[PDB]
Amino acid sequence: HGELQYLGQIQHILRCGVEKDDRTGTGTLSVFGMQARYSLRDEFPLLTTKRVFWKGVLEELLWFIKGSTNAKELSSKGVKIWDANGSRDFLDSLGFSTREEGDLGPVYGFQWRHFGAEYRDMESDYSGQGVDQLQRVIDTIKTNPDDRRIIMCAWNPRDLPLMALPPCHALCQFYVVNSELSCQLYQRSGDMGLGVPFNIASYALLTYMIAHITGLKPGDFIHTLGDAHIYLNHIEPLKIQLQREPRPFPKLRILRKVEKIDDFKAEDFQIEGYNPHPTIKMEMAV
Amino acid sequence: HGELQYLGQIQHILRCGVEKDDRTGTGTLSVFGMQARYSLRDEFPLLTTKRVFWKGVLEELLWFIKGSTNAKELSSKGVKIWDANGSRDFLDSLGFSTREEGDLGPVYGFQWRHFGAEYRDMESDYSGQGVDQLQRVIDTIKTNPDDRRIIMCAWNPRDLPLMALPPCHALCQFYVVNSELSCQLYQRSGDMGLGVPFNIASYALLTYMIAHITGLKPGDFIHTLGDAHIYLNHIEPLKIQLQREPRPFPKLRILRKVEKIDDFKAEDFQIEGYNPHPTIKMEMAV
Ligand SMILES: Nc1nc(=O)c2c(CCc3ccc(C(=O)N[C@@H](CCC(=O)O)C(=O)O)cc3)c[nH]c2[nH]1
Ligand SMILES: Nc1nc(=O)c2c(CCc3ccc(C(=O)N[C@@H](CCC(=O)O)C(=O)O)cc3)c[nH]c2[nH]1
Ligand SMILES: *c1cc(=O)[nH]c(=O)n1[C@H]1C[C@H](O)[C@@H](COP(=O)(O)O)O1
Ligand SMILES: *c1cc(=O)[nH]c(=O)n1[C@H]1C[C@H](O)[C@@H](COP(=O)(O)O)O1
Repeated sequence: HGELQYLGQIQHILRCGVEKDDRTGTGTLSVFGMQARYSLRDEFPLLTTKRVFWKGVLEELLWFIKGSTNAKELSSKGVKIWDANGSRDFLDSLGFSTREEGDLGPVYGFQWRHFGAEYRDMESDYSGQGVDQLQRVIDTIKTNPDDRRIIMCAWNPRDLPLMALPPCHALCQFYVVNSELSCQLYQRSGDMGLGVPFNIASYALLTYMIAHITGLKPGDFIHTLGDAHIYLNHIEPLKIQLQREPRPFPKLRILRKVEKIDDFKAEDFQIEGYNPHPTIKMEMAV
Repeated sequence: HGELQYLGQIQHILRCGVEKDDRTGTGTLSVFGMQARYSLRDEFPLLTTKRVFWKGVLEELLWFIKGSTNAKELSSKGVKIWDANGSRDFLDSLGFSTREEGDLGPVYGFQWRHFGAEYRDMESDYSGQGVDQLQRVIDTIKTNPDDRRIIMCAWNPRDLPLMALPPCHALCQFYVVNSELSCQLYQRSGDMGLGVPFNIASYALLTYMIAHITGLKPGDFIHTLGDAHIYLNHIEPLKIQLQREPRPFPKLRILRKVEKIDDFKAEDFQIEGYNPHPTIKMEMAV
């Protein structure tokens, strides 16, 4: 199976990791530099030893492509995952006391589509200005597949101080060989219990979406970690999930041919064959 | 030994890589996503199955920290490695026909120290403007070691079109645990025969330098590849080097305590125990 790599990384961070501190004040066992490789050929990496909130996964990605930064917008669809770092309290603690709730700042979406752009408020019109990496990437795959510079980068030094919470997935690169499209991710920081599972699915999905518009077959999703940690209050839970048998990865279908990455709607995607083991609750470290 | 990982990656790219094309028009066998880990504790990763131009290695890094972009300056010291992509011909072929030879453009050095900065000519004064990642990184290690955002990024989307040759080593991150400092590198593109060997040494050196000024012990250098290729005209050569026995990695010493990363001079470093196998000539793909 493929879900064994993930389990194993967890198995390792537990028997060889080291105690560390972090901004949350919570605990953490960590390890530096790790690499796993999931196959995207006729299967989707949606963990099974636990139930993943696929709804939030899909909504968030749609939310990113949009270029939005209002943690409220995603909340409107019923995905709370980002309301925490957009809250009034969390925002005031960083000296952003003059911002309106939900303004995450120049993060993900804004970087992907308007890199150059000069940020200022979560509801300004940034169309036409900035540099669109997401699109630049697509056109290259189409015209020049062999290029070794198909990179999309979220880490923008100039803007770091305005971000309510820096890009954990900081940079990804695509590579195409013999009709199939692959993608590698560099995740400087990984919450092995909450975000990672969500992250693996988000990039596998993005790959599928790209492959479809360019007419290629998805290949491999390579996941490279930096500080792969496990918050201390996650040890008991993960320890259970580690004793669960993995069932076959599901299959994801796109029921309607789309030719613009912006035409995608939540109804265009459907999953088949998801028989996950019951959910496992884990608290988020703020 | 540690040099076996490198050899092996070469061994792999040769019996499972795939034929590919590239801008140089030369050939290439490639593989996507690879990861090696070299230990920096009481040893320096200066390859032995071949003789590495340690002089150029050291000069180039000193050249980067400086923030220089004149391929001439480094040439003045006797390190030609960058005169090729700064040449009059190479520069005119990219439409930079109004630049003076040796102006690589907003590359490495300029990004490391003056990220924000608006480039314009290789001899303008960029002091005070831009954002200094190199220094930002150092102060963090000193004040807040647990930070999971100690990143230095060279990939700057806005400037790509001005660069005569984009950052192959695009991003690196530092992590500190129990008195030792480690560093991971993401190299989107790797010329397994020429640049990589040079690159592994350049980052191990930078780590040593940082560790010294912050008073820590060097730990691990993690090398993550993207398109790890082998130009076709390198196959015969590498095939020889692969049949050579590796001798112990040398040891590097800093003979004089320095407290500013800019105070470093070439005379502050000395290597001990380097018994490499004779040189191996390989032509550069322009
Ligand atoms: N410290 C920290 N870690 C992170 O991972 C993170 C993130 C990533 C987004 C995120 C947050 C919470 C859950 C989440 O809680 N997922 C639950 C399901 C919740 C539900 O049912 O709505 C899970 O167990 O997967 C899933 C994803 C933003 N800020 C963060 N800060
Ligand atoms: N295509 C391509 N590949 C690269 O690696 C590269 C670089 C990296 C710099 C570089 C170039 C050549 C040699 C080099 O020739 N090294 C020799 C020794 C040369 C000497 O003795 O002066 C070696 O065999 O190591 C060593 C390092 C810039 N532009 C490039 N373009
Ligand atoms: C950040 C966002 C994401 O998409 N995925 C993640 O796993 N995370 C995690 C990483 C880390 O646990 C925390 C951010 O902390 P820090 O800024 O790295 O200190 O969220
Ligand atoms: C680039 C610079 C460096 O320090 N190290 C490297 O190995 N290289 C190599 C990568 C690639 O072989 C070539 C650049 O080609 P491209 O821009 O990726 O097409 O130089």
